[PDB]
Amino acid sequence: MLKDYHLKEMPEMEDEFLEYCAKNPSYEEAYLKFGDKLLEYELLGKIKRINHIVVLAHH
Repeated sequence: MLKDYHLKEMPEMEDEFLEYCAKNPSYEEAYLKFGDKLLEYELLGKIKRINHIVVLAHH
């Protein structure tokens, strides 16, 4: 609609992470860029890691 500037709200972005995880190679970059987001989602069951890199776990 209107022209927005630099002003943006940052509540908690997480679907950004969840679609970035489709870049399975270098899962380490998707961890370290975000932070503890990859750790918790791995322990949860949105993603998993077991092989060498991350796999998606759409349940």
